[PDB]
Amino acid sequence: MYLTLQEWNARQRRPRSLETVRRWVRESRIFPPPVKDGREYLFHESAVKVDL
DNA sequence: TATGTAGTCTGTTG
DNA sequence: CAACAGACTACATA
Repeated sequence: MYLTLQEWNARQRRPRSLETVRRWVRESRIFPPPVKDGREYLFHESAVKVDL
């Protein structure tokens, strides 16, 4: 089941700015990596920020 | 090194 | 065709 970037961020233990999260997606710090569906990313429920 | 704001620009949507 | 989500930025200050 998938979430928008904003909804995903809101449910994280430590929500950040939307810009920050978009940077994490571009740098591939999110596992599993989000799907870009048209103009928006779709995050799996379970996705997490990971260390590089 | 990491993040946040606030600006312009691009591709997708309805 | 206007509004939205994002790609990017300089700059500010953690």
